[PDB]
Formats: sequence, C-alpha cells, structure tokens
Amino acid sequence: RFLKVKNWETDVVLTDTLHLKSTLETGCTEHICMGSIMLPTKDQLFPLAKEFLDQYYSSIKRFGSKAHMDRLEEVNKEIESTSTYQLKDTELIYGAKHAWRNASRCVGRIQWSKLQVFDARDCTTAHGMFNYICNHVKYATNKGNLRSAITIFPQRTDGKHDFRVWNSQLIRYAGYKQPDGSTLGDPANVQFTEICIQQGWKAPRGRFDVLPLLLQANGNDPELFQIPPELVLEVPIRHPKFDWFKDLGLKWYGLPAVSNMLLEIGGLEFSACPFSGWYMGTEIGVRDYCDNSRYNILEEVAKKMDLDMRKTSSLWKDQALVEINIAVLYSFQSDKVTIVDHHSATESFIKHMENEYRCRGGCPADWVWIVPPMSGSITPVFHQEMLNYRLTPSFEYQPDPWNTHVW
Amino acid sequence: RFLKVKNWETDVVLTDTLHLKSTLETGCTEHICMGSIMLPVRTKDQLFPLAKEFLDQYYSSIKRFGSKAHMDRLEEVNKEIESTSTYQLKDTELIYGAKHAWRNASRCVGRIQWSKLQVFDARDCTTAHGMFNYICNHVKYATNKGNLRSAITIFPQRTDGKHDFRVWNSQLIRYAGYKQPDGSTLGDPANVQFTEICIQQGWKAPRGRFDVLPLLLQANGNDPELFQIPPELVLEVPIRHPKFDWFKDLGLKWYGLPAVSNMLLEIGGLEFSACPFSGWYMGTEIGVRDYCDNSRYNILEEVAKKMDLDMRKTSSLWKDQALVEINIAVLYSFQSDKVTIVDHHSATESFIKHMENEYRCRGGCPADWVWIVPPMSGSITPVFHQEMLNYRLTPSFEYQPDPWNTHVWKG
Ligand code: HEM
Ligand code: HEM
Ligand SMILES: C[C@H](O)[C@H](O)[C@H]1CNc2nc(N)[nH]c(=O)c2N1
Ligand SMILES: C[C@H](O)[C@H](O)[C@H]1CNc2nc(N)[nH]c(=O)c2N1
Ligand SMILES: CSCCCC(=N)NCCC[C@H](N)C(=O)O
Ligand SMILES: CSCCCC(=N)NCCC[C@H](N)C(=O)O
Ligand SMILES: [Zn+2]
Repeated sequence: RFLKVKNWETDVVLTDTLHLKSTLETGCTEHICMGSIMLPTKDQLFPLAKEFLDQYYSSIKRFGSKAHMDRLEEVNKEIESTSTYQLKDTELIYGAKHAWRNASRCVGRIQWSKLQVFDARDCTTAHGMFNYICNHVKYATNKGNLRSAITIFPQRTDGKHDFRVWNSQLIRYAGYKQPDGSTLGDPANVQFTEICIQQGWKAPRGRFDVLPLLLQANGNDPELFQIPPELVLEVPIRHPKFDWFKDLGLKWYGLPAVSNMLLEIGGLEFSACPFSGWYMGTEIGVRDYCDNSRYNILEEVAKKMDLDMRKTSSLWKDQALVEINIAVLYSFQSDKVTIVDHHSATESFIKHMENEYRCRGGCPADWVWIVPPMSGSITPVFHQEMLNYRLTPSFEYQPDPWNTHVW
Repeated sequence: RFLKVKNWETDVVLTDTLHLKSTLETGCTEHICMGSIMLPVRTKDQLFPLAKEFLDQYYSSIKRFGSKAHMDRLEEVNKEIESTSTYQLKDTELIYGAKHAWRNASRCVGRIQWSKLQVFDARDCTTAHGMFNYICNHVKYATNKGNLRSAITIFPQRTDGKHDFRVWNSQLIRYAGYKQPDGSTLGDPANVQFTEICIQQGWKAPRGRFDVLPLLLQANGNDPELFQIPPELVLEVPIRHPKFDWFKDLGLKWYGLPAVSNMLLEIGGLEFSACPFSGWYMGTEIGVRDYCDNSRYNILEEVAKKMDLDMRKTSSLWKDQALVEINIAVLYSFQSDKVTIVDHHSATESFIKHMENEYRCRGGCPADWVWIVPPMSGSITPVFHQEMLNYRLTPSFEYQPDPWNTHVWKG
C-alpha cells in the first residue's frame, strides 16, 4: 500500500504515497497488465467538485478555513440549481497546471508550474475561437523562444453545445492519398485532410502544407480558417556535416500544440483546450520522420549516406536514425527555436521525479511513453522504475469529433 | 472475455483468449500499473490441483485428454502425492514443461525458437561434482563450436526446501568484477558481489578485465563448491569494427554463450531451483547493456574519445553515435567468427511473426513490452508499435532470491 521504486543504475529508492490519493482506473488487473495499450449528473458532480476544492485549499495552505467551507457551500448551491458550476480564475489556473503535473506520459513536467493559462470561457463563436488560437500560437511561439501555454474554451453543458478543435494539433502538415498508391505528406492526417477538402479547403497538395483550423463552437458545425503564415514558425532541416541533407527538402514546425484532448477539472469537462510546449528532438527525428506510417525517410537518407542496406545487421537503419536526429537538433538550435534533446530532457525528468517524491509523495509516470524511442537504455529513465496511476485534474483522450458530431 | 491488441503501424488487431487461463498475479491493480517494476516448501493440499492442471494441459497437447492413459496418470500422481508428499515427472512431461516455461516467458523476445530446446535431465545428480559434469556437457553441447543450440539442464526438484540444488552464479559464464580501494571497478561491475564470494570460497582471482568466473555449485542443500570450467569449453569473441581499425585496441571481448542459471523453473507445482538454460545473444544485450550501461563496462566515453565526436554538448548525440558503432562491432565480430548472434531488427521482426502465429494457434502470447522493446532504436523496430498483454502462465520461469541470502551454512 506504500510503494517503493528503485533506480537500477544508481540504487536510489523512492517511496510512493501519492498513489493512494489515486482515483480513476488503469485498465490493468491482478490477472493482466495493460501497460502497453495506447487507449485502455448533479449527484456525481459534487464529490468531484469537493475533492478538487479540497486539494486547492490545501495547496494555498487554507484547508478547513472559513473561505474553504464558504466556497464548498457556494459550489454546492450552484450545482443544485444550475446543474453545473463555474471555476474561479485561481482554480482554473491551478486546475490546468495540475492536469499537466499529473500527465503520466509527459517527460517535460519539470516545467509544470510555468504555464500560461488563457481563459477563453467567454468565447461564443468559431471566429472567436480562431482569434484566441492565433493569440495563443503567437504568444507561445515568441519568435522562437517558446513558452508553454493552454487556452481553455467554455466547458461542456449538455454535450450538445460542445466546443472542439477538430485538428489533433494546432499546427500539422496535410496528407493526401495518391493515384500511384502511396501517400504525399503526413499519412497520419489523411482523414482529417479529406474532411477539410470536403468542407472546402483549397489544398495546395504539397508535402508540407500546413493544415487549416477546423473549429466548432457551442456544438455548431465546424468552420475552416487559415492560421496567418507569419504566425507559423518552421525550420528547414539541414545537417552540420552532410551538405547534401538540405536536398531531401525536409522542414518541420516549431510549435507542438496538442489540440484534441479533454481537460477535466473538479468534474467539469473542457473539451477544447489546446496546449503547447516545445519539442524533444526525437519526436520529430525518430517518430515523425522515421515511423513507417509517417514520413518514413530512413530508406532515402541511408541511400545518401552510402550505407550497406543489404542486411539488417549492418545497422544501417540505426546509423541513419542518429544523423537524422543530429540534424533536427542542429537546425532548431541554429535558428534559435527552443528544442530539447532526449538526454537532457530525461535527465530533467529524473530530477523532477525526485522533487515530486520529496514534496508530493510521488509522481505518476508511464515508462512506456517516458523512455525515448531511440537510445532507450542510455537515458537514465530506462533504468528507473515508475508507478503509473491516474490523478485528477487530468488530460484525457476523447473520441474524434466527426465520429460523434451531428451535422 | 476476449481482449484486443492493435499494432499501430500495420493496423493489425489480434484477439487474446489465452489470458483467461492465467492464475498467477501481475503486481498491478485497477488503481496502479507496476508494468515497469523489475521484481514485483508446498502442502500436499495445494499440490494436486497444480499437478492436475499441468497434466490436463500436457494430455491436451498430445491429443489424449480423458484417455485411460490420462486418467491413470492422474490417479498415479494423486497416490504418489498422498504417500510421499510430492511426485516425479515422467521424461516427456519434463520436456514439455521446460519448453512451455520458455513459451510462457513474457519477457523473452526469442520465443519463436521455443519448440527447439534440448532438455538435459539431471534429476539423478547428487553432488556438486556431478553438477559440474552436467554443466560442462551442457556448455559444450550448446556452444557446438559457434553454431549455438538452445538447451537447459534440470537438476533435482525442491523437496523440503532444506535440500535445494542451486547454481550460485547468475550465468554459467560471466566475467569477474573487482572493487578497488580507490572506488573504481575492474571487470564487470555487475558481478562484484558474486566475485567477492568466490574469492572468499578460495578462488585465486587473476584480477583482470575479462576473467571467466568459476562455477559455484550447491547440491542437496550442502555448502557450495568451486569449479573452473575448462577454458577450451569457453568460446569467446574478440571485438573489432569493420571500418575502425582502432576498435580492437580497446581490448574488448565477450563470451558466445549466454546461459542464465539463477532462475527457478516451476512445472506442475514442482520447483526446480537449479535449471540453467542457454540460447544465443541478440546483439544489443552486449553492445548496448553490457558495454554501455553506466553500471557495467561503461565504454561510451572511451569509444567517443577515439571517434573524435563533439563531447562538449549532449545534443551532438555523441552518445547515440558511439552506441551504434559499438553495436556494429559486436555483430561484425560474432558473424566473422561464425558464432551465432541475431541483430535487434531481425529478432524483433521474428517475434512479431511468432506472436501473430501464437494468437492464431493458442489464443494469445503474453508479452512484456518493457523488456521486449530493444534498449536502442526502439521505435524503428516493429515491437515498439505492437500492443501487448502481459500475464502469467505456468509452466514458468521465476525469480528466486540469491542463495547467499538464504543458505544455512554447514561449515
Ligand atoms: C514544455 C515542454 C514539453 C515537453 C518537452 C513535453 C514532452 C512530451 C513528450 C515527448 C510527450 C510524448 C508525446 C508523444 O510522443 O506524442 C508528451 C506527452 C504529453 N504531454 Fe508533454 N511536453 C511539454 C509540455 C507540455 C504541456 C505544456 C502540457 C499541458 C499543459 C503537456 C501535457 C502532455 C500530455 C497530456 C501528454 C500525453 C498526450 C498523449 O497521450 O498523446 N506537455 N510530452
Ligand atoms: C534462442 C535465442 C534466445 C534469444 C535471442 C533470447 C533473447 C532474450 C533477451 C534479449 C532477453 C532479455 C534479456 C535481458 O535483457 O537480460 C531474454 C529474456 C529471457 N529469456 Fe530468452 N532468449 C533466447 C532463448 C531463451 C531460452 C532457451 C530460454 C529458456 C529456455 C529463455 C528464457 C528467457 C527468460 C525466462 C527471460 C527473462 C529473464 C529475466 O527476467 O531476467 N530464452 N531472452
Ligand atoms: C503499443 C505502444 O503502447 C505504442 O507504440 C506507444 C509506445 N510508446 C510511445 N511513446 C510515446 N512517447 N509516444 C507514442 O506514441 C508511443 N506509442
Ligand atoms: C526499470 C526498468 O523496468 C528496468 O530498467 C528494465 C527495463 N527494460 C529492460 N529490458 C530488458 N530486456 N532487460 C532489462 O534488464 C530491462 N530493465
Ligand atoms: C503539446 S504536447 C506536449 C507539448 C510539446 C511536445 N513536445 N509534445 C507534443 C506531442 C507532439 C508530437 N509528438 C509531435 O511529434 O508532433
Ligand atoms: C539464457 S537466457 C536467454 C537465452 C539467451 C539470451 N539471449 N538471453 C540471456 C540474458 C543474457 C544477458 N542479457 C547478457 O547480456 O548476458
Ligand atoms: Zn499494468
């Protein structure tokens, strides 16, 4: 019931007590671990509101004070007559910071308390949504010196007046299925891209076409918008030693801004809540570029390095993978766009774990996601046992809007 | 209850029904996943169901479920248990058991080979010398001059827990570790503690970087005894690189035969506390973990110095760069010397095929993603993208405590 985690590289041992405050369910049982699966009323709202407000007032060292009790009554009265309630700005901000603090799949959490929260609960239309998004993109981009931010649209009511950003990220490249059979651009966005065309997007049909925004306010049908291009910072990808690298014609965007998740604070559901940080280099260089089902560039790159691709055992895939990731990091650095390499980010996360163990009694973390997708065992997180559990406030996955929205 | 697993690269969905036959616990609860935690004398009472289950399984595999021969063997095991408090496995059952423990080993990427396993029955063994002789034969048979063959040697089962056979070594062949007064380590830091015990038991340590450890063998609950494996039976491979002529001057070698000797084999409720088994290496075991772990040989710094990488900023990926060249060297060396080895691309591709076959023919393949995904280049191997279900089937290989922690010394 009190639990220990061991780092097998350093013998450091931490005791987890935070997991007992755990709430939601994991997918695992005592018979079966589901650790590697990607996706495993008024009467209901009040405990959830209480639980959240209890932790809020404890964090500002005002637990069981008049001001605590008063808020608890006030929120109860609001639920009884309105069926929902509204968060104070202070609670909104605390909730968002903590949803990030609790994201067990996020390696970047050492940063959790430096989060700029933009309160868009007064938003009513898609145009409004678009204005809030550009301002987010611009604020967060900051001419390359990226700053974490989240923009929070109004909460769910009856589930028929939902706010949603249909894109999976604010900024992503298009994907087109071709007559030849293969895919041009980003195969991960093929279906979303079709929807844009269907809604009227004039697609350029290139390899790196920044997608338009598809925004849904108050459960209305969604509308298309083009982010001003002067707002979309991109990095052409070159290599510090290989002059020929430029001719592969690779670029990526500087701002990763996940836009399809649901933020749950104190039982309330914010279905549109795009947030952004900055990239760890492997996200682009390993995953986006080398996933077989993404840009899948290993074959082309290895060809240019004149490696022996006859047998898997020459580790040609591995050699190329390294240089691709050297080139991503080098390019971002040379253009002064914030980026972090996987050594430095995992090292920071180990320091963060220690801090959370020491100040909070633990830190939920999903080893499967924390360990980078290259050079795993040479990063310290590989050797670190982690306990995964589900704390609230949280970010959660939610069904894609098109499978659900009624036109 | 059917369970689905998806490969996010191919969109192949599989359906697990096998997990329904699982008994043992995971360490996970509905509230906590312990999927990354490394380590999460029986009664007559508890033993017959365990026997029955196993024999029900054995007899189904041979298409003789419910046969007279099946019933008679149940009644015979039943009687033997009441009369003697334990029972003996027939040869066939032991072979089937050992193969299934491998088949059930959720952390093993090499399981496509599970049906080709040479089983050496060492249940007639009574002394440490007897153990040494069995072990020597296992090593020579498995090595087979570089054309490695899987094998396991099975020493007598636990009786009252006071008469255990144990191999105190963690692998049959492994290099000494030596902690120096100045705090550095010579040789493999992973074996310092076992090395000290050896020294204390009377081993004369050569005190070099790659000294093959002596075998430390416990028979019948007696104190263990030391034995040098004949060096002519220890196949080793000097490590060189196909293009970097300086690589050899690092002085690295490794042994060809990986043979885990510290695990416990459970079959039909019976506990075989000494059951060394061997396969062959996947390249990364040596070139990533054994050479490049900070708590192992830790050669990344020295290799990157010789390649002249930018070592001032971690974002040069100097570590990743050296890591690949080291692994190229390991594979090159083994292949050039004709010692079986498998790269992590080919081994993981094989596992995916095995796993798919196992779903079609068995209703599942329990698998531990944390261990199956290789320690370098994870996502460019198909297993990274494969959803897995981990659960515990018997027969099985279990962890057991280190014997120097439990052993009652006789003197
Ligand atoms: C500041 C720098 C940040 C870094 C370096 C970082 C890093 C990462 C990485 C590498 C992942 C795995 C994502 C993937 O492989 O697709 C991840 C996931 C995640 N991050 Fe962070 N992140 C940062 C900021 C943030 C912020 C500001 C938030 C929320 C306010 C956040 C919340 C999350 C969540 C919820 C996930 C899991 C999302 C999913 O399941 O796809 N991150 N992060
Ligand atoms: C034939 C070639 C084989 C290959 C390439 C192979 C590969 C591997 C690898 C890479 C691991 C993880 C090892 C580590 O990281 O320390 C492993 C674990 C394991 N293997 Fe296999 N293996 C093979 C044969 C066998 C055999 C013959 C057995 C038993 C009959 C076996 C049983 C196991 C078990 C029980 C584990 C988990 C051990 C632990 O938790 O420390 N393997 N295998
Ligand atoms: C099947 C497996 O869970 C899946 O591939 C996961 C593994 N780890 C991951 N880790 C990160 N950071 N991102 C991912 O998309 C994934 N995919
Ligand atoms: C903490 C973590 O579980 C531990 O480092 C594991 C991770 N994955 C592993 N995978 C393999 N194959 N072998 C190992 O020793 C480990 N170590
Ligand atoms: C906004 S999410 C965390 C913030 C910054 C980040 N680095 N992670 C985003 C996931 C991006 C995805 N892996 C990609 O490679 O585009
Ligand atoms: C005998 S166990 C499986 C058979 C062979 C194997 N490949 N795995 C053994 C573990 C070896 C360990 N990783 C090492 O680096 O020595
Ligand atoms: Zn689990």
